[PDB]
Amino acid sequence: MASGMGVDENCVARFNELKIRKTVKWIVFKIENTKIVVEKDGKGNADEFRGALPANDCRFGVYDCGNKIQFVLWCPDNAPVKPRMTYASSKDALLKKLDGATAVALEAHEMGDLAPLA
Repeated sequence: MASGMGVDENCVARFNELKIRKTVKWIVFKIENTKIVVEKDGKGNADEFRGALPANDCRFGVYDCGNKIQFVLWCPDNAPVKPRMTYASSKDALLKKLDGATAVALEAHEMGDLAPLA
């Protein structure tokens, strides 16, 4: 839950999901206690990404932007101390696993984040 995360085979499923479609696979990967896994995957667009991302917990999603992979996550108001902390020192692993995932990512907790849903 801090540095040297656990890169699981799922960590790749995300990249292989947006790469195979290159259109929009909206893959939501959730990092567990010293491990990585995927929760969502199978096309859906912001429509599902905005109606799937739980507000009780934090979750990041990848989306082939053509050049880079801008993935943003919202901090849960139920207990951010968990994710806000883990995802903090864990972002490295993910940022490393991804392909071309620049620092354009965003991390903010607000209802307006899923309001426009793109």
